[PDB]
Amino acid sequence: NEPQLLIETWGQPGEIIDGVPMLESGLKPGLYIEGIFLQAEVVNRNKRLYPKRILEKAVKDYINEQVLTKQALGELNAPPRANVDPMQAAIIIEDMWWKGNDVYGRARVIEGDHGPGDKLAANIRAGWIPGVASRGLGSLTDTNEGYRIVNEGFKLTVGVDAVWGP
Amino acid sequence: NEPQLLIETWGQPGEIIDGVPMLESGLKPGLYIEGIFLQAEVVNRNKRLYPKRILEKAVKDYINEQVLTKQALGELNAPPRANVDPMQAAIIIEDMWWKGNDVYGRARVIEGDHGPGDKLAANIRAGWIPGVASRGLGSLTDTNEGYRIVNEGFKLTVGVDAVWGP
Amino acid sequence: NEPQLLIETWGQPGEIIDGVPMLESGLKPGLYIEGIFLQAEVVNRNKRLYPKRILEKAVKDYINEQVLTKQALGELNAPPRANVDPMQAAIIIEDMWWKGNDVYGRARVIEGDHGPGDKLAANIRAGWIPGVASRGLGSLTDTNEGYRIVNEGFKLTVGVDAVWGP
Amino acid sequence: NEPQLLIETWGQPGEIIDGVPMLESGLKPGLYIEGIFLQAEVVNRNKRLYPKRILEKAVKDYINEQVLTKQALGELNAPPRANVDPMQAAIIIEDMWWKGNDVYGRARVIEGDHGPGDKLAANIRAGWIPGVASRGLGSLTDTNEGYRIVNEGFKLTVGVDAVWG
Amino acid sequence: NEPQLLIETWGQPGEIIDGVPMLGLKPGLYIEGIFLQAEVVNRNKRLYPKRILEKAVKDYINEQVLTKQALGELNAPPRANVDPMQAAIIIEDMWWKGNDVYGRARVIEGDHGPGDKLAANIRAGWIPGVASRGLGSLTDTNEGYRIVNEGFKLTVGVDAVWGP
Repeated sequence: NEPQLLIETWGQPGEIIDGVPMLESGLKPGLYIEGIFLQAEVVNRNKRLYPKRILEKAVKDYINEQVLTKQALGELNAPPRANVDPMQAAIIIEDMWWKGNDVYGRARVIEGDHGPGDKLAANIRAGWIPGVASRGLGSLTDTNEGYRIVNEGFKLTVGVDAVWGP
Repeated sequence: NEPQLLIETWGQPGEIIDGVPMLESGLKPGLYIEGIFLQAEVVNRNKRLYPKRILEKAVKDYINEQVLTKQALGELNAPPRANVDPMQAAIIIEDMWWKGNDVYGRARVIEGDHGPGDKLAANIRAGWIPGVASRGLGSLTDTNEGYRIVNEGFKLTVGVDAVWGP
Repeated sequence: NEPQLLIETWGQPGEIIDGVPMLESGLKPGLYIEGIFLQAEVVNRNKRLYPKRILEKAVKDYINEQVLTKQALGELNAPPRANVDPMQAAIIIEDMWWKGNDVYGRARVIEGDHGPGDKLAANIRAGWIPGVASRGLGSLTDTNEGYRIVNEGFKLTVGVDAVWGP
Repeated sequence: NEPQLLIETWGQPGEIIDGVPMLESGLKPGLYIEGIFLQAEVVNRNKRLYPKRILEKAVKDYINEQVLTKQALGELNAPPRANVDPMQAAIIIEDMWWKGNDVYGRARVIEGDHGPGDKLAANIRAGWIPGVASRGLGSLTDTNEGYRIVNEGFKLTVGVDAVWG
Repeated sequence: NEPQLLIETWGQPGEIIDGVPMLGLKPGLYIEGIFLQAEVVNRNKRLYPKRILEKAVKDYINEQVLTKQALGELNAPPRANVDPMQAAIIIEDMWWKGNDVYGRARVIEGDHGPGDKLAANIRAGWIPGVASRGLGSLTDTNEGYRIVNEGFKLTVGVDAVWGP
């Protein structure tokens, strides 16, 4: 079929790290979410499978276009749009890497904004463990086996939104 | 009948505890609401009765799926939705337990969010005693005795929202 | 006629008291609005008169049902709704008493909420003297003398909203 | 015509005064906007003229009804309504006076509200010089000279909203 | 065409400067770099001729920058003028370097609003893009881009935007 917005939930990343004083070459503490942000070659909660070669290409382009350019914002709740709204940004992805079929990453929670970043930080400090969701643009092929395969050309547009796990 | 959103009010929990420094392994104080969050085997304010077997099963699943996974958020006002919106979260349930036919629990008010958590905390520190409401999915059978009984399969989706009692 | 929402404006209470350290059973300061909150036996700005016996019963019920139970919240602006929305609460009434044909009261401004309470407090500390409005449910009888009389059964649902005085 | 909402823009007041510790009758600092709030007998940006007698009456009634009673709030942006919404208040007028054909005033910026007052104060401290607008109720007469004259009975309902000029 | 709203994105300005105490002393968070470009086909497939942009920038400096009115927002809205309740930056200066218009914008802090949102995003590491708003018309060239016609008016020099 034709290209559509593809929103996926990927579970709760296994590490939340608060208050580590990081060097800014001058120390800045931060609240970080770190762990699995996306997964290849598995049927996910939306009954979709991302082939490894396709997600490798999408992640590489997203790293080059957004992460390394310091634009890889994400929101609290995954809205039905492909772009992040910086007024609604709650996190920024600092790094992503592969470990087998899993995409790991590290995201910093935006604090001091009197908005979604502070809301996310306060939820986390009250004990919330967030889920993460990704947003992208692509198309699906049905398999007649109860799931869909993402077609070549998938584009990752937001690596992580923080979401309440279903 | 068919499955519907079931929102119930359960009154005002009997304890509000502010500022006790709790062990975080450091110390973090917190504002807590503790008391009756749900009741079985009584006709409630909505003329509904929750059989004990059905609510035991729903509470057990909610503890495993949301409380123990650190996902059991609640809001300020009970909205006509089955899901909690984390941008609107005001509390998180830390524990639930049975005492006879009553479900007790302990909920932490989310502070520092410049949102519903801080609104709830400020209302409470001004003297407000909140009521609590639960949200779930189920169906009802009529009894011809002025109340309805919740059918088997009831699912608890939000244990506590803070609400203004009528 | 049939029961309707009745909103009345009652003018500006004569006392604003900031920062008195009150005993807690240490000390908590507060910002208070104190003075006339309702009036019986006068044609008010809406050309309505509240008979003393009807307002006496409505005030007694409101004190027992809302003030003493710590539920007597009010908002900033009087909305076209019978009950207070706790997300929009700006004050809580701590006490009400009679003086002649006037209902006096003391209301605490909710502070620390980053919401309507802080907004009200900041307006006041910049010099605003708020007006107050009440909300209730009742019906009216016309008199052919240019005003209407509140009928038996009037129910007071919100004793005070802070409002901009006309 | 018939009575309508009249919103006017009057430019940028010439003085912004930050932090002067005033005797609270303790000390309270404040952020103030001071200068021309309305003008009589000039064709303004809306091609309207306010006669001096009509504006004198409206200003006196507004001083007596709102300023002296501590109700003379204004907002950030001028909304299409006659009355101020106190949830959206950004300033309060403390004093108004005449100087020739100009109405001067002093307005305090509301601070600590986590709302439009703090927004206005933050804009001002970043360097913004606000414009001001007035709101009132009245009617207009056409003159066939390219402007309209405000008719007798004009009522001033909001002395100052802070606006982008 | 007839006069329409023209919104352009111009990329990420190259310098973000936090905390320099400027003359009492007030620190500030500043965005500095390229705010507009002449004589290039931009991301919207539009080219601004230099003389037309020179006239628009001069008028904007005289009408808004020097009068302390040159506010901008976070996100570029479909409106010609800035809403001060949504202001996130103020332009303090603009200057030319070749075909590029440079500027200095101060981030509005303490507002518990878009200004604090922008500053907090930046302190978390965001490098914003910038967009300009103005009023003008376009001529098609049949070569895959449009040229801005004479009379273009610059109404908002900089909004902070998420770069595509």
